[PDB]
Amino acid sequence: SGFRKMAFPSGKVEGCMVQVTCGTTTLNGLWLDDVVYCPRHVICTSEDMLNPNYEDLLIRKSNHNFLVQAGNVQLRVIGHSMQNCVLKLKVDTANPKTPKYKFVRIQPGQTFSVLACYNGSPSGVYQCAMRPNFTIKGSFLNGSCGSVGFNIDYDCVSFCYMHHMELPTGVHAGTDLEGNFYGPFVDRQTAQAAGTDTTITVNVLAWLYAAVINGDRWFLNRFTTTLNDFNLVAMKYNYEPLTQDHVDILGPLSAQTGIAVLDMCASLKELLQNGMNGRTILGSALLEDEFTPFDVVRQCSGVTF
Amino acid sequence: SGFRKMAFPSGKVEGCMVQVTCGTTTLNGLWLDDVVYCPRHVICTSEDMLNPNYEDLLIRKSNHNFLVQAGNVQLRVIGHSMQNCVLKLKVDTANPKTPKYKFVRIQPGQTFSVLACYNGSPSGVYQCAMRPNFTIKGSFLNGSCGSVGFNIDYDCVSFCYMHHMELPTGVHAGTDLEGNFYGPFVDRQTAQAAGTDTTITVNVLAWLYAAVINGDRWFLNRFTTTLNDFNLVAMKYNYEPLTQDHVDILGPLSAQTGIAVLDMCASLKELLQNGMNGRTILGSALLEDEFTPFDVVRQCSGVTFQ
Ligand SMILES: NC(=O)N1CC[C@@H](C(=O)Nc2cncc3ccccc23)c2cc(Cl)ccc21
Ligand SMILES: NC(=O)N1CC[C@@H](C(=O)Nc2cncc3ccccc23)c2cc(Cl)ccc21
Repeated sequence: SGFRKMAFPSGKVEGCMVQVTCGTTTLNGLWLDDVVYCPRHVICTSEDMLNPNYEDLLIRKSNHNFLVQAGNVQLRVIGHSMQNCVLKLKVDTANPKTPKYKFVRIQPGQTFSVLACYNGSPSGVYQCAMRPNFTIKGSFLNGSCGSVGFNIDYDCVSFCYMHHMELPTGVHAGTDLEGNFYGPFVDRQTAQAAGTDTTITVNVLAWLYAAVINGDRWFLNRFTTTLNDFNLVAMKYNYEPLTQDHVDILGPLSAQTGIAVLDMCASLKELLQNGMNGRTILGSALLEDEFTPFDVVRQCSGVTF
Repeated sequence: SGFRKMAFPSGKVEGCMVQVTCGTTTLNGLWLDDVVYCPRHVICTSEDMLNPNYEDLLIRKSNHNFLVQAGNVQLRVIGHSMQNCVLKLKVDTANPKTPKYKFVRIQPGQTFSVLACYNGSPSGVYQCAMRPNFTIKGSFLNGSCGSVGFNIDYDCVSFCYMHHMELPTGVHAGTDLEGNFYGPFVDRQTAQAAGTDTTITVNVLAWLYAAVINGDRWFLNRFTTTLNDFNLVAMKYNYEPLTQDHVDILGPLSAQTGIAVLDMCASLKELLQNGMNGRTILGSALLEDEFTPFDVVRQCSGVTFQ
């Protein structure tokens, strides 16, 4: 019993975190094999950030301008190249702690663990979701750039996020490990804002199933709904549209609890229209949307890594 | 910016998790140096659990009755002893991944990270608090026994909890790494129940200071309170009494925000009376009590968003 916002064990990623320094700027890097990946903005001064020409800033740098520190050991940079918004520093030593890994680009609504780092040293791990507006509500301070997001599938770490910046509302923006931003953001100090966010409907439904599995059923009702009538309600409450794919993905949870997906949608419709009436679900007075259907199945079955 | 329920990076603890098997029972063990620590109930059957005589069950065991598996490697047990509710299995190999560590017994209100494990394999990491009723609201399934709680301040792992059992309300009970249970619990299947739980007042105050540091002040008011009047109101909402130690502990956060501890207490009193009126504090519609003053200072900026 119990249901917690659970992150993947971070050990496989901790063994990849390094400190990258270029001039006065210090941030985090991910050392996999003989390459250190980090935000390309490590080569910018505060003035350069206003309007950077990264290829031009980079051409003025040599390998020795990049100081890479792995624990108390200095790695020597033997090459450098840029791929989108990530700088790839070729080093002379392959990381002996390199896990089995892949670079994957995730979709909004998908969750991942973040290993927050400062000066190449891991400070904490937390779970978050890629919001529909492509931001993450992370917890990051100055120096956290280069911290990464990941999932683990069996023994393979799938790196999906690298931290680049904080937006004016305190939410965060970053890229996949190929340097492509999630969202309409750029790595420059200019007017940028998170668009209006929405609630990840399939995740709220998954968490309602988790609540039922954990013995919380007060919100269940005798009613069902059509997918179109539910979607009319979702649009009204700034909830993401629910698709037939979402319904299919919730099939296993629907079988385990005996509550049809559209039957759980009728419960959600009622919660949106009336509130919780002083009650809580899994210790929360808000409808939680940062657990996917897979996260719920994994936590309610004890999958190991 | 942002405020998350943040766990310590679990790598240092992952390298210590092993699987311990005694007969038909399999659970997790913590391998530090040449010793594997695990719940003594690994030597019990379901039948034994009503009134087990651990000394009598243990005397019937030899070293080779304990199967310890570290990854795909079997460790050889060369000794065993019981210390309170923990079994200590001496093995022939010192764990090469043993971090710098200490065993610390925590007080209610303290937080820690839990690395939930099954069959000696880590499954997930989450942040927990020792409830005032000495239980933890964990996420644990059968096979999770032996999973540990810890803090990692200054590269040293302070192990503070080892999971032993789930109570009828779905909450969890365990011991420190010396095998002393937290709370009035025993490693017996008996009519045991968590006492009435309360809210960790000093932690709610800490999290209100975190909200002020991060830029939110909507809940502040022009009032103050005496410590005694605060406790008289707070106890009516099942909040733990706030002591002078808690007021002293909140000193640094009070200095950083410029809000006196008793002025933050007045805000808390008003929040208990009014609720949030559709508003949230750090993304929550409930008053959060699983962040200590130390956790807030660790996570939050040293510069308040004025
Ligand atoms: N506005 C500006 O010039 N900057 C700031 C530095 C960095 C930036 O957002 N880092 C930060 C990341 N996460 C948390 C922080 C919490 C406080 C401060 C910075 C934080 C950044 C990066 C890019 Cl790609 C663009 C702009 C900027
Ligand atoms: N009542 C009883 O016979 N048992 C059950 C087994 C074990 C026990 O609590 N394990 C479990 C631990 N954590 C989560 C679980 C979630 C579902 C099931 C078990 C779980 C246990 C241990 C002690 Cl010290 C005393 C009694 C018992």
